[PDB]
Amino acid sequence: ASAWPEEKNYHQPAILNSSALRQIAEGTSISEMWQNDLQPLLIERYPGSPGSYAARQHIMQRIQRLQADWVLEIDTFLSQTPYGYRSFSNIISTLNPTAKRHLVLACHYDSKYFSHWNNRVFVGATDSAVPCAMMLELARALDKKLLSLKPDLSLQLIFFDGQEAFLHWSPQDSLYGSRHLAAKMASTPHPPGARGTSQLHGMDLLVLLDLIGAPNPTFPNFFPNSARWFERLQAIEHELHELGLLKDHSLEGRYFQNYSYGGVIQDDHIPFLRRGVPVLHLIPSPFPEVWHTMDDNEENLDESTIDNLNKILQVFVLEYLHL
Ligand SMILES: [Zn+2]
Repeated sequence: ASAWPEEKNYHQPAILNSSALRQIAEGTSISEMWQNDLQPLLIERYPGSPGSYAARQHIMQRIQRLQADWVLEIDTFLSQTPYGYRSFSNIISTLNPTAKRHLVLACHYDSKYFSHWNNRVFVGATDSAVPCAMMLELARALDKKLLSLKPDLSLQLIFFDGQEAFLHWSPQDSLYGSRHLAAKMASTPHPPGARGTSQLHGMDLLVLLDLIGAPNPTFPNFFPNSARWFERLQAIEHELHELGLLKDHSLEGRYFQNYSYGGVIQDDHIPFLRRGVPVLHLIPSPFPEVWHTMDDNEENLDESTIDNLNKILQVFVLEYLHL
């Protein structure tokens, strides 16, 4: 009876030195991400809409052009909603599908439904078009390094459909894609042929990005079982800052502060957290002032803050994977 599902408890990062940190800082391009990964997602894309289809095609195409050996799966399912039965499609992109362990980055790609109001359309720029584009830019920026994985540990990206309530949040109207995928992963043996371990036991850590892109985000350390990984984010931010590798950034206004949040925030990590998966929840508190308004748009995004977080996240992922 293997103790492999316990490895995540002892897993340590392989920390990058200054030279490698400068390399990662220089290897990501906020302007390329903006043009190639972000702008095509700044469209209406509530579940089942033509925009959902276009967003999903864009996400798959951007991953498909990369050199690393990504395996794309579309997880399509039905769920009851306030509007009756509807179809939803999660996007899962995985390196080394049979690898026992994966570090998982995720966000939601649907946008909240709103009827057009005075000709304005809701595009959820921070919620969560930016997180989607950050995951795509990370895949692009680290592509040569990720190609090398082609420690039975690899990387997986999940873009959830249906995170948003069709009305106002309720237990039955929200988290459609995550409630479904968590249940499916919980009931899927992993690695293939296993007798008693599931894909959820294989999830070393779920790093869920949400509501990113506004100025001065502050991310609290929500959970004690991922606190040491939150501390690594703080360390990475501090070192990139001291190396002069962040833009318009100060330690007094740092993003990862020493501070917990005891309350519960409803998001896509919930169905995973309640099945025992460790979560690093990269959602700011308080939420962007533009949250769920037509002003959550491109104009209100803070370019250098997103650039800075791309660097921190990319360093975190390489250190976790020992790349
Ligand atoms: Zn939202």
